[PDB]
Amino acid sequence: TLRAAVFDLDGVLALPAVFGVLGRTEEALALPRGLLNDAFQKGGPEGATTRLMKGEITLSQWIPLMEENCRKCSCLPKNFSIKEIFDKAISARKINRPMLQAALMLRKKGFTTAILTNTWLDDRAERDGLAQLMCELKMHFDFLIESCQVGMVKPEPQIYKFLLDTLKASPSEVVFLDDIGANLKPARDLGMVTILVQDTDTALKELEKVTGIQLLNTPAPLPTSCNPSDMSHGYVTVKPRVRLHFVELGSGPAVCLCHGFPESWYSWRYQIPALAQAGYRVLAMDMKGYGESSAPPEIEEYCMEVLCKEMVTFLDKLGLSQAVFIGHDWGGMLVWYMALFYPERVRAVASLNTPFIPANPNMSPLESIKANPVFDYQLYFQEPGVAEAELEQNLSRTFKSLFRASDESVLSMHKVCEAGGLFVNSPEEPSLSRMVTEEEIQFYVQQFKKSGFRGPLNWYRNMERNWKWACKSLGRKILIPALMVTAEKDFVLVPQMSQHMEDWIPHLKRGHIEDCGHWTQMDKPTEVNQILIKWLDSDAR
Amino acid sequence: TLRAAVFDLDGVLALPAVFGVLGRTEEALALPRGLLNDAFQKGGPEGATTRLMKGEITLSQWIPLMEENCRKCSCLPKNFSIKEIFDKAISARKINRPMLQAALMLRKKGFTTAILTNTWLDDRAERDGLAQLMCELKMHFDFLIESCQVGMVKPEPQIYKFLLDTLKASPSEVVFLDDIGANLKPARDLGMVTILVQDTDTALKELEKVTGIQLLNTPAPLPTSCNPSDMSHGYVTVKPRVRLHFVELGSGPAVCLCHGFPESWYSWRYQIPALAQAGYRVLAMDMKGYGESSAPPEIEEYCMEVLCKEMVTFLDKLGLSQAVFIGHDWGGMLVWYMALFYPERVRAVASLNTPFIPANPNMSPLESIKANPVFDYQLYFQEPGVAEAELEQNLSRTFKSLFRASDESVLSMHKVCEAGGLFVNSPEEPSLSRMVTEEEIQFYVQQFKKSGFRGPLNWYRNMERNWKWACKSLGRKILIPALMVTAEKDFVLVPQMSQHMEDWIPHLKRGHIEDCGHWTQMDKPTEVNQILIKWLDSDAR
Ligand SMILES: OCCSc1ccc(Cl)cn1
Ligand SMILES: OCCSc1ccc(Cl)cn1
Ligand SMILES: OCCSc1ccc(Cl)cn1
Ligand SMILES: OCCSc1ccc(Cl)cn1
Ligand SMILES: OCCSc1ccc(Cl)cn1
Ligand SMILES: OCCSc1ccc(Cl)cn1
Repeated sequence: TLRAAVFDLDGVLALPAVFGVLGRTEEALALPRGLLNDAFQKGGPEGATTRLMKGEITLSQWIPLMEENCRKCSCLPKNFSIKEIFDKAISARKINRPMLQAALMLRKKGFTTAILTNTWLDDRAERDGLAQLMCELKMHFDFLIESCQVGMVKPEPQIYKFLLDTLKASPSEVVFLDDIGANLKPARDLGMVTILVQDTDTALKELEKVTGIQLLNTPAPLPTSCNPSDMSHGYVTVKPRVRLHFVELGSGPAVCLCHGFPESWYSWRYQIPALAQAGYRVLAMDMKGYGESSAPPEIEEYCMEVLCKEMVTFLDKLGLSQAVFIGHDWGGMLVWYMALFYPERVRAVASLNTPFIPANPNMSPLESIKANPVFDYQLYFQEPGVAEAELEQNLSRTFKSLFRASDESVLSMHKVCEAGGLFVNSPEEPSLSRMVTEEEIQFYVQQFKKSGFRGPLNWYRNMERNWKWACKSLGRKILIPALMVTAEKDFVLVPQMSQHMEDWIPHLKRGHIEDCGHWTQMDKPTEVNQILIKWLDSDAR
Repeated sequence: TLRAAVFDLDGVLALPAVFGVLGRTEEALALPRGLLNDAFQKGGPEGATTRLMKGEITLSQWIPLMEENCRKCSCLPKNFSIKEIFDKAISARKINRPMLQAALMLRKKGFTTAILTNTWLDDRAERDGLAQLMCELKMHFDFLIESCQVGMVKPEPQIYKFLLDTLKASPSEVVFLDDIGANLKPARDLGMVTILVQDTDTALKELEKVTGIQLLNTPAPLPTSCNPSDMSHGYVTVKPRVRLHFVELGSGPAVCLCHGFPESWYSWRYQIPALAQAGYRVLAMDMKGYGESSAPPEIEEYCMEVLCKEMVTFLDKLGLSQAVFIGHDWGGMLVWYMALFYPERVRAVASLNTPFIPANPNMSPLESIKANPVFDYQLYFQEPGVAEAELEQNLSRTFKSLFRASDESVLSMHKVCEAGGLFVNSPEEPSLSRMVTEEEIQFYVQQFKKSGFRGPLNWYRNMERNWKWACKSLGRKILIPALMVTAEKDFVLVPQMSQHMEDWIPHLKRGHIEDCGHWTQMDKPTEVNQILIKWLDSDAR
């Protein structure tokens, strides 16, 4: 009975195979068949290629030794370059997405997975491309065994015994996939299940049959998520009693993610790997009042003016002249204010669900809140302690009742005051939404054990303060790159609420997500990622 | 008696003044004198410019209103643009370095300092330039008061009363520097000491005379340092029992700083702001065994193979495909191994003092260590507990005896074993080196209270392990961008030790620091910064 799957890189996890190029070069250049491919394998275990594959020499040291082997094998053309051929071939090689999906599905079903590859130590000026591919691929597997690192090579039988030792599994427990029959033989000869990879589909039909797990024609997979303990955790003191926590991933332009109420940096779990993979440095915050960020008790510590001033200090301390700001719910409001009050520090601005609405100088904000029935819950949140007591009574119940898709809801946010609470017509043991696992609920539960709901609720307790500050920006317009993302089924932050935004943001770009509730990021992660990456690459460098 | 200094931005902290451009434009374009300058001030307190300066409207909203004012003031040329004129003017304006040096000196001598400026809300597509200038300038001052943020403007007398309130000082305690006589008058009229700024030198002679502090012809100042509590602190779990801590500042290509023994991320205090200012994202590590990074007790947890594997995981977890690695002492060795074993993850490599020396396969590493008298202290470090006991006995004594310039030393590193210890011929109360303050010593003391010297010393306790691993790279060459920085007076890591490096690193670049001891970074910070920034901008994007 199988419990581990082993994949080759070239021709299996990455396509087109680099061997396929040696052949294509001969054909395009009308060279004798296998002239280049025979030069590549000259001397066998004694040859330059084995030394390269074992890690004895680097790729740049091997280039002129291959140039010698192709000369002795052959006449060759005028400006023929081994460097150019390999550079083009490596650069053209991309991840074989359906093969990676199968490895992800097998790992999700309890398998130990590994990449076993004959590769080199790459010191070419263009080595980053490959470095990137390996970095992306490797994080999806339990083990990455590289010939040049272990000083062993396929087909030598010691690399297989090394493989079985790292896996801590007997050969009959292991499936091995390879495009080279010769490299497949010692695994077969040892009793491992083997699959010769030509076309991916046939290879996956063989893999499905042999494991008893559906891998082909599977429903669309969710984006890569975050394991909290595997992240880089960052901490910046913005003032004597205030430290802000953030999770950090990737390189490139800085992207600041700002969650809403009652959330976490973890609400961006499906966006963080996606955006880092797209070429951005992601800073997913724990907003003030939340998780590992400080939570002072004073109401005024949570007015937009101070929240924004602290986010500017956060940048100053990290040495960032700008960041793109992306917010959701209360974070979406903060992000529109960063754009209005600190445009020099905001590269671009994006909001999920939260529209930009100018302050009404002729109306009290609590009159304005009363005018919209769905904003009743915000009046229930005013009285210090009332909502803290209900929300803190049973954390698991709080998150399970809140975090539900549009077709699952147990909460109506109108007539909350009259009803006497948010969960008064809600079950004691709500069912688990399709959006979350029990473990994901338990992470929010553990986060909220530290400070609870006082700091988070205080964000709502500065209506008049925020309104007076906001009135200072009434003559301004938002003229920096801006994205507004609406969610069809957000029954509080309705798409219609964003209808007059181009009056204050004339060059505004838009995104819209159908059949999406309030919890945009975990409801429709795939689409959020597509809309954000697309707008980032076009409007935010 | 004075205790606070207030500086204007335009014409004082930043030059050339933007007003100087309105005049230069009229002259270059043969327009009537003051045509543009009068359009800029049309309507006075009622006009477009006051509304801009008060924050009522943004810079992009004001552009067409200024275009209207210049039309009514005047004929104008074919392709005349207010946007182009202001874009060029803002971009040409740079920090007035000697004025900033004077403000830094006054703050160092106990003054409260502040920037008081009539500025706008900048939403131009090119607003980052200005955002950057303000970000750099503001961090050197106690307060930054901007007209557009406070809704007040110079010369209105309320902005001065606002200024005195923020400062919590009576007017006679305040010096105010401004290039505009009209904006200077209300401060004078209130009893504040005032200086009319034309040329900087005269203004600084007036400032010196009035404060009694030397500001002109002062010796060269040290680079900007780091206050630990003002930084962004990052934490990444690289394995179940191992978390690595780092300090993070700036945006741009990632630069990983790796300290030596017995140090801290804080050993890079003079490099961190400098490199961030130069356009880099700095990650200053607490190396394994140090500060807030984990310190497991096992010797083998500190061999180069594991240290390097953990630094690759550090990148994987932060989502960085590459980083430039810069190391000093033991960090310099790690950085050469990152380059040899993981060239795809290293954008470029630089070492301070530590040369790259290939493993000798025909000689035991402890035979090799015995062959060099100055490496005696490394044999003293072998026996578990011996050096921990001496180094942990008095922390303040440990750091004060170690951290000394070449012309101050109390330690000879030969005959340490024979002598029975590192500090046996050293005073109980060493004097404080010119390189460090008492407070800087006390930071290292507090850091080492957590784990002590066991993890740090374990870096030396893997000679044979590191030698066997290193022998795997004997056929390789370092062919990625590489910098070797030698220190004239490092009496252990002598410049001569680097003499054969181009045999293994043919395209190696070099730096050399005269009259520099072992503690390169704090000994010669200005030169380290110059050599690193220069090599980074040329060789590491
Ligand atoms: O539950 C919070 C919805 S987002 C939001 C944003 C702004 C204001 Cl004033 C109120 N609510
Ligand atoms: O599950 C969706 C209803 S819960 C909810 C909470 C807050 C806002 Cl703004 C909207 N909906
Ligand atoms: O007083 C200015 C805040 S107005 C506002 C803006 C956004 C939302 Cl969701 C609710 N209210
Ligand atoms: O004090 C440490 C000097 S740096 C160093 C680097 C490598 C080796 Cl094997 C020994 N010392
Ligand atoms: O103060 C300078 C002598 S202390 C010292 C410590 C380590 C090394 Cl590698 C060199 N010098
Ligand atoms: O065994 C390989 C390490 S050789 C070496 C390299 C650098 C320094 Cl400072 C001392 N020894």
